[PDB]
Amino acid sequence: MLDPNLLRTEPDAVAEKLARRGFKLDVDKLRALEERRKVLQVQTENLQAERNSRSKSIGQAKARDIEPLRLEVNKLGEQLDAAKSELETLLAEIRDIALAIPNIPHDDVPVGRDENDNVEVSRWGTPRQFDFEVRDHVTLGEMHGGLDFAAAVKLTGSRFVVMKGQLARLHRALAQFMLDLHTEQHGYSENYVPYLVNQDTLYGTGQLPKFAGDLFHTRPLEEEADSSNYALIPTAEVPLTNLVRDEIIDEDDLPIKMTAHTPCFRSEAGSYGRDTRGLIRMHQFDKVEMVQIVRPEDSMAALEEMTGHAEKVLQLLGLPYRKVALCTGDMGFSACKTYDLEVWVPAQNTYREISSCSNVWDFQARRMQARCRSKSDKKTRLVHTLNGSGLAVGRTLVALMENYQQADGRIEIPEVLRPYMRGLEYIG
Amino acid sequence: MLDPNLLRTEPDAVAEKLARRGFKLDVDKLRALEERRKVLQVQTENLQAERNSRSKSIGQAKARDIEPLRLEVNKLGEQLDAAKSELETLLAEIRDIALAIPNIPHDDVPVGRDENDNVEVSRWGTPRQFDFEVRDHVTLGEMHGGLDFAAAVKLTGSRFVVMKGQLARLHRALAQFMLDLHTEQHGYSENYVPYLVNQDTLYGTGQLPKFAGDLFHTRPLEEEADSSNYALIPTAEVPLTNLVRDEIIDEDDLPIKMTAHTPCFRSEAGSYGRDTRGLIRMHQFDKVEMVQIVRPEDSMAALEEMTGHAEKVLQLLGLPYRKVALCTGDMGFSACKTYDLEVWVPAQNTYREISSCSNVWDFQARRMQARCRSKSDKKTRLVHTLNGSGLAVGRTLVALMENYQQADGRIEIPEVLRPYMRGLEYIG
Ligand SMILES: N[C@@H](CO)C(=O)NS(=O)(=O)OC[C@H]1O[C@@H](n2ccc(=O)[nH]c2=O)[C@H](O)[C@@H]1O
Ligand SMILES: N[C@@H](CO)C(=O)NS(=O)(=O)OC[C@H]1O[C@@H](n2ccc(=O)[nH]c2=O)[C@H](O)[C@@H]1O
Ligand SMILES: [Ca+2]
Ligand SMILES: [Ca+2]
Ligand SMILES: [Ca+2]
Ligand SMILES: [Ca+2]
Ligand SMILES: [Ca+2]
Ligand SMILES: [Ca+2]
Repeated sequence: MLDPNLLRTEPDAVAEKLARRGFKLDVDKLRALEERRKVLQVQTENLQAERNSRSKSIGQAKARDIEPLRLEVNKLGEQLDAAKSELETLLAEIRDIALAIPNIPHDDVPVGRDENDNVEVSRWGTPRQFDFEVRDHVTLGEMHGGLDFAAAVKLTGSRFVVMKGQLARLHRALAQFMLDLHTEQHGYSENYVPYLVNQDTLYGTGQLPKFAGDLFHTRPLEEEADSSNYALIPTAEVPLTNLVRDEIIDEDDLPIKMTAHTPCFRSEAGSYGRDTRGLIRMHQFDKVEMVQIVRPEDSMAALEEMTGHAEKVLQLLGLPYRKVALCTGDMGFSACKTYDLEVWVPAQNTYREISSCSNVWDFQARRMQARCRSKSDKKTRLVHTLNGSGLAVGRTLVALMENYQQADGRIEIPEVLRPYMRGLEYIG
Repeated sequence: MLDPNLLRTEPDAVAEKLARRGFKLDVDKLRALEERRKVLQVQTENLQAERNSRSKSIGQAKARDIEPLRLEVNKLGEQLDAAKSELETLLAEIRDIALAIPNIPHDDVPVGRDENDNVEVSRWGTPRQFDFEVRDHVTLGEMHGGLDFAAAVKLTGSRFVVMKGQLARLHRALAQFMLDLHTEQHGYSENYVPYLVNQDTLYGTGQLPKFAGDLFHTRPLEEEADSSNYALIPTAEVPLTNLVRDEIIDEDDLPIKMTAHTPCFRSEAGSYGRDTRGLIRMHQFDKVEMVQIVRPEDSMAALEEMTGHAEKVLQLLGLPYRKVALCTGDMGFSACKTYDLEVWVPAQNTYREISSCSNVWDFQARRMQARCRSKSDKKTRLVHTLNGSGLAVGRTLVALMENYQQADGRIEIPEVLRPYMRGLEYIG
């Protein structure tokens, strides 16, 4: 959610910044709705005052006929309820516009139309030269009998996988290593979170109202018919960021650094034809998430810190990658600034996204009413939120299998993972 | 699913065994439906033969007027379709009865009406005598700030939890230890499975048709409108057992021993008032599952082996427990024989179920069409399936926290878990 006072004092300036994302702000409709709102608001508050006054006239006349007065109060009560209902409809209409507005891109963000306009910031490692024909992770998984897409189609449907044996163990070892790295070395606190969340949570991090169709929704439970309209989490960012919803945090307690390993459930729109085979785009994928809750003046430094934390995973695993600054046209809804880490994928002869690290500024904090305060301060302010993959576990497995494959199809276990695999050097 | 030939040759004998579970088999309705079925089946097959014959008469007369013949064939085609539809309705009616029938209890199972009739088989360990007032895991979790039910109500709703910090780490350490024990010592193969499954899978393990209301169901996806009616898994038993659906396994490849660590999603009926506070009964809980696919003559020995595997977790963790043989009236739908392991819960002054180990016999194998064959054999036979918790992770955490609590509220880390906690002796 953008600052509503900033959508009042500077609507054309806000529209200019948003146009860089390729978003057209309906400034004229917002202005016409706001003008009709001020009219209904005065009319409504005048009715609230006179109803309040007429009811007080009854209560005091009861001590000293209360029938002509009780009739008037009920007529006014009906008029106020109608005016309040008419007002609420207009407020819901303003909300539909306001809550579909993406975040204002920060001045640090390069201007661009799409991903082909993204700026490379750095590159680490050298992609391996092979002495044989590179096999993809799908072929390698079939050779080991460890990645089974057919068994998952039978169990569920498309865009699911069954991992069996040592390759399943390796996937677990990756998540164990990532969580240990962030909690032991990077100052993050571990969390076990719910994988089903409510509407409030989804509005809080921006999945609602605009991206309902990208989620798996659950039907309400018989015993909880009016309080169980849930959706599966598309990322641990959703439950983790919402832990500070409706909180006033003492500034001394900031930064709040949280991590979680969860499955992620998505039904991303128009992906039909893009990455048809393999683990890159799945309905269910594991991800180790890093979330930061910080003071407004520390969010830019926190973005560099958190990106470095994701980079460390790739570096320790010896996976070559490139760090990319996303342009205005390729950023996610909530982000004001994003870096994507793209890992070398040998069978694809390119770098593929494995992490997205964002500074959300106060956009989610505004929706969640998440604020901070120094103990002295007469006023509170909205916190800044940040999130980043450290990393997407299935995509790490893709990268690991392909970069560490041997001529016979054996998978060399990266050195840092060997303590997580009982010192095993190779799978196969 | 029970053997349909056994529901024909011995319906009163099957009814007698089922009455011990407190299930009344409608033998009279099953007989009346079966008699009407034989009538419609003869009528239908006679129509299939004559339609087939009349169509062949056209094709051969076309070489040597095909209009009076094509008219007759279309009239017969309409009659056959009607008869086939009438027959299918009766088959669906027989299925509704047949698929709601629980498994026949094995003769080893003691006769009883409910859980108060269950027989204790063994007891291991001595419940700890405390020098202070025992705190429950909910109080201990609040003291450590590690178990937060309020944050989960805010994120989702009731019967969810947020675990924070060292207690979240401990929960992860429990699952890591259980998986390592079963894959390293007990001969199980690790699996990463889907947490969303289809109708076929749910019918395969017996959740459908009778227990639909105990599941979280997802609404179909826009891009997969006719093939995405899924439900969240209530146990890894559902995807794991279904991996052998429509398979003929070479008997030399048996036993197939699989393990998986997954969240489990349930909305169990009439639980309102039972275990209102804490981790014992949750909508989302982690569980390390053991599944065995075996030859029909080895399932009874496999049940003892698998129960011993679950017992080993409790023994290594130094958690006192009791092993209980469930009576006919307390067994789950699919089971023919079950042992429950009940762990000592100090704040409750009793043993609480932490594992349920069952021999399913051929009940799921029949629904899944999962069979085995010796390479010589002219005939295949249905495999036997077994499943057992090793263990329910949240309930292990309840037991661990309560049995290992110190006077100040610190949690002593069990010796076997310390390598999983970087040698940490105590939390706090
Ligand atoms: N909370 C933030 C940061 O993690 C977030 O979710 N951003 S993201 O870019 O949508 O997703 C975070 C990461 O998840 C992976 N991913 C995505 C889709 C898919 O089908 N499979 C994947 O493995 C991608 O590598 C991506 O960089
Ligand atoms: N597949 C088989 C064997 O694991 C099965 O699911 N059996 S069971 O008894 O339904 O569930 C297996 C185990 O799951 C735990 N449980 C159950 C309900 C709940 O709300 N929370 C829990 O922790 C119980 O301790 C139980 O022994
Ligand atoms: Ca501090
Ligand atoms: Ca992106
Ligand atoms: Ca974001
Ligand atoms: Ca063998
Ligand atoms: Ca039971
Ligand atoms: Ca069972």
